[PDB]
Amino acid sequence: GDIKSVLLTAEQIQARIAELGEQIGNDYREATTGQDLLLITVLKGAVLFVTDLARAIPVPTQFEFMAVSSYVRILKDLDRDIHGRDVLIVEDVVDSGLTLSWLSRNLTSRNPRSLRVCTLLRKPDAVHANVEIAYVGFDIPNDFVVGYGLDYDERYRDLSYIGTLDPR
Amino acid sequence: LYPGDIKSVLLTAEQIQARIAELGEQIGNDYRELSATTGQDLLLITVLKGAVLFVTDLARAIPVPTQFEFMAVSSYGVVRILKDLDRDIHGRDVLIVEDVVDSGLTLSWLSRNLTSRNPRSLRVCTLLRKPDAVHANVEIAYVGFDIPNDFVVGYGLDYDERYRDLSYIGTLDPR
Amino acid sequence: QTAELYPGDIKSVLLTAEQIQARIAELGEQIGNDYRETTGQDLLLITVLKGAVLFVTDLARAIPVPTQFEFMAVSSYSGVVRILKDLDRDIHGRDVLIVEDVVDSGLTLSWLSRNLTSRNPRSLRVCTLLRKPDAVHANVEIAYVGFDIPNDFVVGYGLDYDERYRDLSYIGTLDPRVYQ
Amino acid sequence: AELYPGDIKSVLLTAEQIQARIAELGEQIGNDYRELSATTGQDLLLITVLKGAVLFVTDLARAIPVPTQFEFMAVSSYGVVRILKDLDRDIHGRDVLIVEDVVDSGLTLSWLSRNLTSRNPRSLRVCTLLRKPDAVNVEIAYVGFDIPNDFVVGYGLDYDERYRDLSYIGTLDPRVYQ
Ligand SMILES: Nc1nc2c(ncn2C[C@@H](COCCP(=O)(O)O)OCCP(=O)(O)O)c(=O)[nH]1
Ligand SMILES: Nc1nc2c(ncn2C[C@@H](COCCP(=O)(O)O)OCCP(=O)(O)O)c(=O)[nH]1
Ligand SMILES: Nc1nc2c(ncn2C[C@H](COCCP(=O)(O)O)OCCP(=O)(O)O)c(=O)[nH]1
Ligand SMILES: Nc1nc2c(ncn2C[C@H](COCCP(=O)(O)O)OCCP(=O)(O)O)c(=O)[nH]1
Ligand SMILES: [Mg+2]
Ligand SMILES: [Mg+2]
Ligand SMILES: [Mg+2]
Ligand SMILES: [Mg+2]
Ligand SMILES: [Mg+2]
Repeated sequence: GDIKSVLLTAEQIQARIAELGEQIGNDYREATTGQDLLLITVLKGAVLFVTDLARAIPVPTQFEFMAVSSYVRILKDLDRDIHGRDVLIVEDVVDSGLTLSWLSRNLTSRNPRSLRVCTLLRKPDAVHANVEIAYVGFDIPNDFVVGYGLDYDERYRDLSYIGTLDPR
Repeated sequence: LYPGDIKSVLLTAEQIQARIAELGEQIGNDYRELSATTGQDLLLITVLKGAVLFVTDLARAIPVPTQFEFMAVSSYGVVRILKDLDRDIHGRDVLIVEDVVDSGLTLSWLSRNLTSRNPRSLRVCTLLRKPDAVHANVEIAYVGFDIPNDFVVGYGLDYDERYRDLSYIGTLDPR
Repeated sequence: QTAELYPGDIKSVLLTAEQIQARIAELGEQIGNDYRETTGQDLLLITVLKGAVLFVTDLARAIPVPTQFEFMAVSSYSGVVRILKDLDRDIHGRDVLIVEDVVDSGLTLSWLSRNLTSRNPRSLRVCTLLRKPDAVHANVEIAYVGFDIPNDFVVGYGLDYDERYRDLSYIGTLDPRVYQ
Repeated sequence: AELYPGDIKSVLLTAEQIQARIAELGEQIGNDYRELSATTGQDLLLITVLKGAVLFVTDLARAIPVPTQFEFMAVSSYGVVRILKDLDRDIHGRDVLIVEDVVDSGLTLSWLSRNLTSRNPRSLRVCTLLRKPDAVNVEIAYVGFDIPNDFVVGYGLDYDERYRDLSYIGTLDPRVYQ
């Protein structure tokens, strides 16, 4: 056991995503454009979240993945052009907002019809900064959490729940 | 969700989740005390992006520590790598996670590509297996379902990049 | 047989090998003088695969100041394109020169110039070997132009048709019967 | 003039030594693939890994008196190689010539040769500009120069991504490594 405590249980998470699904599914239930809602996720923290979210949204949703390295270095771009598409960014953790800031700028330059953000977790300097997120799963404290996509050196991702890693 | 598009339902969400829980248990037993011996978690390798739905559910269903590795590919058995693995799988216990194995051509390339990286072991787990896979030559240790030779959609599987978000798997009607 | 690589495929030679290497030598001197300057970091040459590869090699050797190589790979989804291979390094605060083979519509250069400026380099200029008359419709300014050529489709010295004729030392108009 | 004044301690291979060797290699390669180009109907394929052999492949291709096509690969290390950019087309049944710049331990070539042969090309040979003593695993058909195990720069070869634009190959002044 390397988990200090369980922050968000698997039952809580699945219950919240079901709520997010309908909230999203009714902001996007009209179709008019003839094109499905596009979910864009950066590998690979929100992979667990986007697979559950897409199944929880009661409207047709399509998948788009991105792989980005650091020196803002694109290691795998979008498969198709998102021009005139309704795009929903699916993140796992928004803390400083730097990651979201870069991604949103990059996607907006591709000229989408709309662009909104859906993160599973939001830390407490993301609330002080008053970032603009359309959909927030949970408001968590500023402690390093793992599980449900989140990781520490590529581990604990397979956890059905979200717990806090013990500061050794 | 897709009115009139799905002709007949092949596999309900309930049945899919039940089989994966069974697969997870079986895989967990075979790789029991592998993290205690080697000191490294079981490595799940998945090709984007049809089996992403399946690998997320499977990883949670396996009672041993597992990690994720993704590959983005394209076609010219002839496969172009758009995004390679992030790490070196040398000496790692590797499980290939596929969505559907039909001709086995996709699998025969991936098996060869990964075995050239010299992993400690390499096995395959596919959710769906079609009858033509019997003519393939890559051994599959874990099979979710044996289905007939019909085009199915849902749970990751698609047709013109649609129906992926479906919670179940079903056949398609002339669309 | 003959010494000709593609007999009967070239309608007319637009530019010869020596004429090409002579202009590049001139461009090198011109570029070298502009970037003779003060920051410690070398001039950065950025070209997309794989038409201006032949050109950037000779150009970098023709420029009398230190030059570094950067390569990008892209693939159309017209003016919109995906990145198959990004820069290996961050060009922030770097003096960057876009090395292109042919500028016609300008759609290629327009996206690249806009993309490279979002990385915020110290300076960003464009050098193309060839320029067609349709390039005047674009809005991205070009500092160095080796040759202004007609609208006709040309090959050689990197330029291709179905991945052929790239290895030619000269540039010529492809015979119409090849692409018809 | 000198692009890097006071950085090169000595010249190993002058620009004309290199270009002269390339002409010899081009003629030699051209005659080996003389008759097996008009039979298949497809040109000779040059495959090169970025970025060290870019200068060498552009000069070599123009030195080969038969039609030659280009293919570039971008890689990274984690013998063990990560592909950043793969080949543009399928090389099944093609006549492939691997164009390298330097073969030392032979690990890089060992991976590439294995990777390309899995794509089932008709023929697969190797041409490197430079070869080091510890390259005595995978057969090399064409070698430009046999050089000592010292660290050299120029003509594609770099140190911290510099000195690639040199027309010659030489050794570096010890103060550069500071
Ligand atoms: N696992 C985990 N990762 C965390 C956490 N906080 C930030 N990160 C890093 C970052 C996500 O890191 C995932 C990158 P991967 O490990 O390569 O998939 O989230 C910061 C959001 P910000 O840019 O708006 O500040 C955390 O609590 N748990
Ligand atoms: N949606 C769907 N896709 C199918 C099916 N059969 C093969 N594929 C193609 C493929 C799975 O679908 C991948 C679609 P992509 O991710 O958009 O490229 O599996 C081929 C296995 P093989 O190489 O052994 O023949 C099917 O029944 N439904
Ligand atoms: N070989 C050849 N190619 C030409 C020509 N005109 C435009 N191109 C397309 C030229 C290269 O098109 C093929 C891409 P690659 O094979 O990777 O060089 O880029 C178009 C520039 P823009 O988007 O500003 O119009 C031509 O005359 N000959
Ligand atoms: N500058 C320089 N680089 C050298 C030298 N030897 C190997 N290299 C690196 C050479 C190429 O390394 C990649 C660097 P780059 O080609 O600049 O992207 O590896 C081949 C060695 P092996 O065949 O044993 O795998 C050398 O003497 N000088
Ligand atoms: Mg993330
Ligand atoms: Mg598959
Ligand atoms: Mg170009
Ligand atoms: Mg090399
Ligand atoms: Mg190097």
